[PDB]
Amino acid sequence: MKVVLSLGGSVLSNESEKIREFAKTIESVAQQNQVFVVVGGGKLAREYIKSARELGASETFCDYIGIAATRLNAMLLISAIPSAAKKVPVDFMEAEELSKLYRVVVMGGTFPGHTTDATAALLAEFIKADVFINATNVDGVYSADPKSDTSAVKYDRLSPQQLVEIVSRGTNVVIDLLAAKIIERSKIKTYVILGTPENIMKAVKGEAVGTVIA
Amino acid sequence: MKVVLSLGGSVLSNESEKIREFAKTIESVAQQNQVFVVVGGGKLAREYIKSARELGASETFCDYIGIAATRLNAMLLISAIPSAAKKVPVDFMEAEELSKLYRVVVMGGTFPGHTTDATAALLAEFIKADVFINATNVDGVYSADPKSDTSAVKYDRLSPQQLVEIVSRSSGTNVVIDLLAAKIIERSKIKTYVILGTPENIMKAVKGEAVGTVIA
Amino acid sequence: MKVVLSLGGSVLSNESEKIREFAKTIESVAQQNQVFVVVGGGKLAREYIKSARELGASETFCDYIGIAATRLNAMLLISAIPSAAKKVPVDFMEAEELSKLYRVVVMGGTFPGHTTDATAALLAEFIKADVFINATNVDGVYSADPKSDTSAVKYDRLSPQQLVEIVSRSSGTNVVIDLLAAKIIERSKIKTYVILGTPENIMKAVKGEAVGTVIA
Amino acid sequence: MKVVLSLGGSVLSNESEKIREFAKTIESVAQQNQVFVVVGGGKLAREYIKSARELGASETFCDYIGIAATRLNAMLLISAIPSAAKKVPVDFMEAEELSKLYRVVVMGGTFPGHTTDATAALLAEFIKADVFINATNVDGVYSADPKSDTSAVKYDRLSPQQLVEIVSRGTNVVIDLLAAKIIERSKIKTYVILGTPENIMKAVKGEAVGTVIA
Repeated sequence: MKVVLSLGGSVLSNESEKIREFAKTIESVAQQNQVFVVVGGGKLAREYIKSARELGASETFCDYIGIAATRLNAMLLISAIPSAAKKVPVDFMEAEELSKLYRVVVMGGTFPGHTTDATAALLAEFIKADVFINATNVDGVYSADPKSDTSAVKYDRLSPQQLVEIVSRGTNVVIDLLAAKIIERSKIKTYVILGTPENIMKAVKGEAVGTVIA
Repeated sequence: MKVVLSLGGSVLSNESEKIREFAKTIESVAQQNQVFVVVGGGKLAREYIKSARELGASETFCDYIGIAATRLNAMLLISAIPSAAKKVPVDFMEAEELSKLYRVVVMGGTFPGHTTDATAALLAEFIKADVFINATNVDGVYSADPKSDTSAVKYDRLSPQQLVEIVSRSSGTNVVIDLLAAKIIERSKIKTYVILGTPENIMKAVKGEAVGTVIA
Repeated sequence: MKVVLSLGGSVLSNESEKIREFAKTIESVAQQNQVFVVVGGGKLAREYIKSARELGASETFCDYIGIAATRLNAMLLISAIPSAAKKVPVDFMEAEELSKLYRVVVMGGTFPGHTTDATAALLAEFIKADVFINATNVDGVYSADPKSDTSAVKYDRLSPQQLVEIVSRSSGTNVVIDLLAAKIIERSKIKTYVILGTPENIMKAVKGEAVGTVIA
Repeated sequence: MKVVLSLGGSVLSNESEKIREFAKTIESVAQQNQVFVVVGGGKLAREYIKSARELGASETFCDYIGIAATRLNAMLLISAIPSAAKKVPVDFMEAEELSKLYRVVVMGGTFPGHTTDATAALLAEFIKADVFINATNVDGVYSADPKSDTSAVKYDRLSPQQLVEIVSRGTNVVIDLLAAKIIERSKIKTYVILGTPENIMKAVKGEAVGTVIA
């Protein structure tokens, strides 16, 4: 009922119809429940940090650029969902404050550090979330020897401790180590899924999608 | 084992890391098998045709610019995969010729007409492909109309004839696959996939699993 | 000596080297003088507003996204110039406050309304600027209508009142400078330039020379 | 009367109205005379080579990508000019062949090597051009201590030999050394100018713009 959804980089980079698709799902879940959405920087952030590093930015300043970019993507998503707070919170208190007036709150990053997965895990904990749904571009958590290679299946369920070990332990991560550690501390039922309207809906409805962690 | 992969527009528009991610998958599949890749115009083509129309191009000339663009994207992808033919074929005979010396061939468009899905369907048929993997930005083929709800969903498998019917009635999330592509798939009787184009799904589709919409 | 520079949309959309080229010029001007820079939304804003409108945003909310975008471009530019305030000011008081600690201040938009030219004209007036340099993608202010021939040309100098008249009649290559910008320039009586935004021209305009259209 | 025009990188990167502006001028010059146009890679080439290097391309392959990109920009320009050969020549013979049927020929690069200025200088020589107009983003050739800095004026005229010395001897070049050497050999009246419809027209009409070299 208290959902933290995490939309990573790649997972909806500025395509009008796909964004409409995601928002519609989020709106649906919001009719029944209380949704927090953390968007990531996507192409936008990657691009700009790249360019900003190229121009000789401090890592801290890069960090700011990144957050900015997340906030922008977040704005874009908010356009699409009418029940969302039109304000992009800049911290969790703000995010929770807004949760008292709105069924959907949508934020980018906060602290200039580790990102999105970790950020949303922190948020889930902070607000005592019912379910942390981490919508990524892969289907779940995958074996030692992961990736898009041949020696690979996902784990349909996992313990926190298992997940920690698995990421303790290119290209994209996914789930961050600190995110996992945070999930272990928080004892919050997590999903790691292929981020599509259907799967998100399924995860909300407490079913077998991707990798359940509890 | 003979794979035709289709990477459409949107599906990797010039992001260094994402391209590295796609190449690495294609290279993996190429270690075991024989891969053809057909890239589309993406932002680049859309952008350039848009501008070219704005300046008063003939549709035929827009067509050329489009192919141009596809070929450029294709070159970009080839940088990333070391086992690819450094030539971008300009026709299927070339594409097949190159397939005899390389495990990966990557091409843009050919005939100035219907595109990418159809082009790659044609290529599959031409070379008698084992599997046509159509990596799009949606998850599979979708239901009646369609529009976003729970009772609207993808079809986990389909017959060619079914798929034809599905994209024979519209004129609309089913903006992918093309009608002529589907017709071509029906004629060719080649096992097709319609999937969300990610390295994982592509790998899964190669390994003959449940992804998106399987068509056979 | 107090320079307001205006970099509009198009004028440096995220190309690493071109940005390095602009920064280096701004840093040069900053060695001797006091520089304010107002960047615009470019592709980024156009793109995002386009998408945001498509999704059914209020115009006010589009406005915010636009400002957002400008601010992001501005951040990008700041990476490039080491003598700039690492904060992007969100209003002119901030912008002037920061001008007391830094030789270069770089800002996006402020009020959700008319943009960049007007914004920078306002800023010039606010801080009593010595020179407002409006670096656009055209060469100066242009003649009757206008349309491309030899007898249609730029005006090498102008009075404020003249400029007002020139952009008081249209409703169209004179899509730059804004009407309110011109009105503001007239009120402020601040020496303005309207130029093709290149490092050379900017440097020339700073050094008080014949570039584009001088307005005084 | 036989004009080689050189449009570099930056000088018209895909803006519909500015491209219309350039084409209109080129069309005008073509009413009276015989125009060759060499376009460069601009953002497009820079971007793609960047990405292609990033992905581990050979320098030769980069070279091809670059030419491709030039050819594309060239296509775009041709749309805008009706009296142009709809074919983008891939070599000078082709380029001259087409000159026999068309008043405007527009090409990208040819040999995978030094570029645009040099390419167009070569072309001018090859076809015995009347005037090589090199439309750049700076106003002319500038002093020892050039660039957008304070110790700088342009040279309103120059000898070939002078120009060679000057570039013998960031950021953008401009005029290439080999281009200058080629201009010296060819003894072809050259212009180095700020690439705008007006200046191009002026240069064609044999007037004082930028840096004349003869």
